[PDB]
Amino acid sequence: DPRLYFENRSKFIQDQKDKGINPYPHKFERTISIPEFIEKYKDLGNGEHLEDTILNITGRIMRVSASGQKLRFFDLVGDGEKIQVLANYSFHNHEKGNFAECYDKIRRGDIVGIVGFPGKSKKGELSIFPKETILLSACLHMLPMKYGLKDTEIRYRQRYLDLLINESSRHTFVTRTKIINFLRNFLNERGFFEVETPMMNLIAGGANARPFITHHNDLDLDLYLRIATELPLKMLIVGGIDKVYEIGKVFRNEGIDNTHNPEFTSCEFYWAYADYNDLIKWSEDFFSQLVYHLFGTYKISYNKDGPENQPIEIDFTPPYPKVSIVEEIEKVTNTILEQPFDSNETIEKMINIIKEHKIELPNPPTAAKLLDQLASHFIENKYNDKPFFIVEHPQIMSPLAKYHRTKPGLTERLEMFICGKEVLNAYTELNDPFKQKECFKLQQKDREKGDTEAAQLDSAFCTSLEYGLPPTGGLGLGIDRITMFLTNKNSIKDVILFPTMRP
Amino acid sequence: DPRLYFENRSKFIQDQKDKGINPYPHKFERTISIPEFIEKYKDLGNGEHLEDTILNITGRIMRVSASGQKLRFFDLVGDGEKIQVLANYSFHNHEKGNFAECYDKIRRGDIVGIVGFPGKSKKGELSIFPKETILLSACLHMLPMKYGLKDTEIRYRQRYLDLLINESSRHTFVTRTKIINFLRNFLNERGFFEVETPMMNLIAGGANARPFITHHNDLDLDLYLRIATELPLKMLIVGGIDKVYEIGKVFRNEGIDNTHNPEFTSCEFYWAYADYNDLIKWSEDFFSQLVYHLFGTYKISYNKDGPENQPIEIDFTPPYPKVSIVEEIEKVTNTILEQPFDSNETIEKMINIIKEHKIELPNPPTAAKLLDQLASHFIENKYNDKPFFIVEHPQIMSPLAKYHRTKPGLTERLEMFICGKEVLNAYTELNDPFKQKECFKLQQKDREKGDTEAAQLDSAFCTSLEYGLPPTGGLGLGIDRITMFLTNKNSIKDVILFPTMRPA
Ligand SMILES: C[C@H]1CCC[C@H](C[C@H]2Cc3cc(O)cc(O)c3C(=O)N2)C1
Ligand SMILES: C[C@H]1CCC[C@H](C[C@H]2Cc3cc(O)cc(O)c3C(=O)N2)C1
Ligand SMILES: N[C@@H](CCCC[NH3+])C(=O)O
Ligand SMILES: N[C@@H](CCCC[NH3+])C(=O)O
Repeated sequence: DPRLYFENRSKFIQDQKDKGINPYPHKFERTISIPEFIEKYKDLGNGEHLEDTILNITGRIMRVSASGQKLRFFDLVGDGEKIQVLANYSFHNHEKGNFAECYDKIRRGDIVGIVGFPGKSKKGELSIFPKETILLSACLHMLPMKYGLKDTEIRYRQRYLDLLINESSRHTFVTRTKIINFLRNFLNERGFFEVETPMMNLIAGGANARPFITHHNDLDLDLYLRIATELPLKMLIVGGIDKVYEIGKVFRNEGIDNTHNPEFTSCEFYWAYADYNDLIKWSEDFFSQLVYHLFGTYKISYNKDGPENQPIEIDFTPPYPKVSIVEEIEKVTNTILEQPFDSNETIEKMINIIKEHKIELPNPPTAAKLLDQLASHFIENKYNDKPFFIVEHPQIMSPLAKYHRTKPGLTERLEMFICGKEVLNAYTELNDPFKQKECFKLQQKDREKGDTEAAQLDSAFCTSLEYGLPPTGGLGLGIDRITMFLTNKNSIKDVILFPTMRP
Repeated sequence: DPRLYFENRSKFIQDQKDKGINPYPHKFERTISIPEFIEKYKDLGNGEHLEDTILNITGRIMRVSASGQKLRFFDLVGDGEKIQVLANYSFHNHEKGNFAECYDKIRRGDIVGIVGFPGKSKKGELSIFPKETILLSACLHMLPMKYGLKDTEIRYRQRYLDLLINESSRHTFVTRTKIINFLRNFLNERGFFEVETPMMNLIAGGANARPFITHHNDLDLDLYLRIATELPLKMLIVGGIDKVYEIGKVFRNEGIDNTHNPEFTSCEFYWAYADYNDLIKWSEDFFSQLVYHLFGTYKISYNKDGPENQPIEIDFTPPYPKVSIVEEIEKVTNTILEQPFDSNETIEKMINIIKEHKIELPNPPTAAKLLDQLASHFIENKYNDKPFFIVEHPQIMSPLAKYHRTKPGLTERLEMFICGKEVLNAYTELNDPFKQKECFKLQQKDREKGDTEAAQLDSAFCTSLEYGLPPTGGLGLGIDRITMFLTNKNSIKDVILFPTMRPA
């Protein structure tokens, strides 16, 4: 039946091309948008017409009805708002064609342009009253009904239908753009300078992830898509751009789930002469101010367990708690971790902690992977009422963070979590090139046991460190996850217009 | 020689560490920046000292001098600006360390923190007068001097050295960011909605270009890096986002030269219910307003032939000329190119023009590539002292542009050129799904002849069109080339922080 609908509508298009018409007119010159029309004529009175004011209006037909052969009613939508179309034979311009013939061909989904006047129906419904209605672009398929899209992957593979049908989706993506705008303005007002660094590099560094690989033909050179922006931005700090940032895509070649899309939008900034404490305060200020900006309050509700389940309240009122990674793992496990974290005493203790709690064993069982799994199991859901920081990660987990000024073995690192999900990662930057090559060599040793996601050594980066990187504080944001929490979405797929799908 | 210097300075660091001193302190709390200092104390009287005003300041030493063991002079730079440092034994805090011991070890390039007071030399030079100076981060290599970067690829391979040494580089990249901010605001003020579409797609469409390809391991799926943002943005128009745009990188897998970098920054916008004419007016409004915003005038100077030759003036006063591509090619070659343009007779005629003029023959010699080569050799430099549009391209060159409402075989398309280089490409959008499929079919015939840049059919896109794409006008800008002209650069490498280079 939809197949036959499509065939009949395609036949209509070809028949028009025969009869003479161009069924897709080039240009219709609109005088007012639908939101503007609503704003302007909202206050008309019941049944009042302004028959002398002729307006040119466009939009998409989303409902079709009739009352006899001389009254046609439509819903017309544009820019997320809707007016009524009231087509009365009494106002029809018969010089442009037979009334019935004009309106009988209009179908739900059709894009039209209307020459008419504003008014209210006898029931007070604000309407455009056409004197002529022109098909501008036909909808050749039947659109799904308001609720006939609910569980479908169609929302993600045919996002335009979702945007037409599900009123909330447009609101979600508006909020996403507002969040990004707020962030860009927040940084620009603080003296920060926005740049673009390469998406493709000889080495994909600045995080611990498996990269995408591609090939430039003319240079005959394999290139890696970036997993982070950290290394070139620090190079720009050496260059004297003392407050610098970048908002754009990065790429990680791993699994897809509700909180992972293979390309995702990050913001990283580098702030010369800042440190860990400045970054804690920046995070608290930014998040409290963003939430207040959007919602006029610091507390929001979030359906963590889905729309059909009870929601929780997340309080963004600062300050947020800070939990030190090592000693919280020590309390939770009831164990005490070792002096050198790589010690086979420590490694065995961590493996046996994972086994004593039936936690999945990482492979290879590197000290860093073990600490990470322990953290995700014993800490990352310590709070759901409030965001919170996991801090003071060991140097073993943090090859680019500066060593802690008073806690040997640890670094001045912070990660903010919302509802168990990481949205922020930041630290006092490691800037002694002699310790940095050290960390890179330890990472190469980890790669010598099967650690694929361990970052490769970047020689250009190390040379730049040798020219003097001032003490600096750097921070990264996960934009998509932030948007998920601020739009009440459970899946990253609901905040990305075209998420990566199984084909 | 540079190896010996780096050797000695690495040893200096190690020795500092042995002796307990940490040469990379964790945190120095600064009171004021160098530009803020310069603004704040600019009206200080010559010779005046504010000993009552202790400030913490940071920067990079860029010049070392002395008058001997009791006066040390330095240049200190930050955020592209510079002050003098006048370290006087008389003002040294001796309880924190020995004066000569502290200042003897400072080297050009070192990042320092200074506790001291502001003042002016008797000759009027704004200076910080240290009571204490702390090394924060040493420079272990000799920095090149003021004119040391002239013609090397050091500027492109170590951009940070370029940004430190050549003041003009920072100006260029500041202007780049200003141009993009201006564009974003220009569009947002007009109701436009910024979005992000995927960098990786099952089919790379939206332009005629060779793509990069990569693989997603977990899904075991080959993907193409996007060559344009056009197709998903039009899908968003179908979805009802009637003014939509994207600024970001796209990727093309072809040769590198002065106007081609394998990744470059484009802006594409889609404007429901607009057409070719609105897009011409938009282009004239945007370029004239951008230039006036940056320069306070509509006329700029551009060294088309490099710094050693006279520049030309480019006048961005609108309106700009419009040159119909087929008509201009016919006038220049004194030919008639009868339709259909991809007929065997017209292809042979075009090939014969190309051979008669010793122009290089496109491979394969499709009708569209022959048209493009004729235009490249014959008409794209018709104007140099002003931008201009080449308009009304044939359908066979323009598979996504709407058939021209009064000139059969052509489309409602415009490209803007500056000094022979394309910076803008726009048209009334093709919104008939049946015609769209026909166009993809033709492009595929060319693909089968060997055109690795012809567009491949995207059925998902054609399906979106079957739900009704309103009449729409779309436009793309090449941000990097625009920035080249507005910063007086001859190479795209001068407006990209880290341009793609052949490995060393
Ligand atoms: C810049 C950085 C700072 C805060 C933590 C984020 C992790 C990042 C991890 C990740 C992996 C992946 O394969 C796909 C994804 O979408 C994400 C994601 O959203 N966040 C981002
Ligand atoms: C969006 C579009 C609109 C106007 C024409 C520009 C062409 C585009 C062509 C190109 C190819 C390449 O492989 C490397 C490059 O840098 C460029 C470039 O800079 N501009 C961009
Ligand atoms: N590169 C980090 C974000 C910034 C960390 C601080 N320099 C990440 O991918 O998690
Ligand atoms: N996608 C085009 C720019 C937009 C043309 C108008 N839809 C290009 O890459 O040149």
